[PDB]
Amino acid sequence: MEMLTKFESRSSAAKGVAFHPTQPWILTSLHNGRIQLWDYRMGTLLDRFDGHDGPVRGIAFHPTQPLFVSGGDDYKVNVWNYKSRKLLFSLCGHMDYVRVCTFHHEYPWILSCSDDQTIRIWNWQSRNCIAILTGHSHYVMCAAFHPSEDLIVSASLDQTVRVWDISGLRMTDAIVKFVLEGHDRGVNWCAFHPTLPLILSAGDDRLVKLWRMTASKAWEVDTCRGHFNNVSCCLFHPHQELILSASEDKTIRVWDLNRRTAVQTFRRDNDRFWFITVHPKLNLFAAAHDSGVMVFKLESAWS
Repeated sequence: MEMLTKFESRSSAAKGVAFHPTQPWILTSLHNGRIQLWDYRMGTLLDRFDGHDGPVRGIAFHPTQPLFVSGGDDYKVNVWNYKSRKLLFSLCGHMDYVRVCTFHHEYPWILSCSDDQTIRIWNWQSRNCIAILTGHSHYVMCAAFHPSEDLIVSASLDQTVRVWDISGLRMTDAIVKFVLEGHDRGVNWCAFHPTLPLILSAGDDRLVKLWRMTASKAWEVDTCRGHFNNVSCCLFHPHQELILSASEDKTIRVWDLNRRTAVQTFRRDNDRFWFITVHPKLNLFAAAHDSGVMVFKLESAWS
């Protein structure tokens, strides 16, 4: 495959990137504590947001509201209105670095996870913490809402990937359903497939593991082997049978979803990769690395 780069930013190390679902924008959250809002079709910096001290690793748009949420090493989860350009409020409660923060697609909820070993669910309408998910015995490096079920998946340096049942909170509020074992070192990332009952996880063991799950059970399907340093991030290609991973070995790797064989490796000479994301509708990906952010299309070779 080939990488068609549509936009690159040169900046302090990027930790997070978020695609706007309808506008041609990305938010970037940087090691220096700043959040950039870019138009990647025009190549223009639309806005800058100062609300954190230290790196900002969590960043996400609300799918419909004029909001985005940021999470920082200063423990704060900040909710912003990007139309009025105001910091609406800070959700305090986490006692260590925040690694991820996202909005739910239906309920007025924010999800965050932290080095303090907890996942927190907040109601951004009431500004209250409505659930604290405990059980992990080390940093929770990632957590994600399921796109169609009342489930959360989380990844921790305790070497486990947890799938939680949050049906109770939707109506005990949260109960661990699966404690997935298999990674031999800490797990840095976890992801759901947008329509298939699959889970991706990636960790310091250099492995990207593919899991499948039913309502009653789960199993490891296979492992993508090849990265030669910590894997920072992984995701499903939404519109193709492909897996993508990003690693401190300075590569983004594309893998066959059906066979978990290597399809294509992209390298950067000097930049470790910290994060990758995909647009919910378009063949559009973003990667965050030591020197900034890149937005690109993934195309078949000599297309």
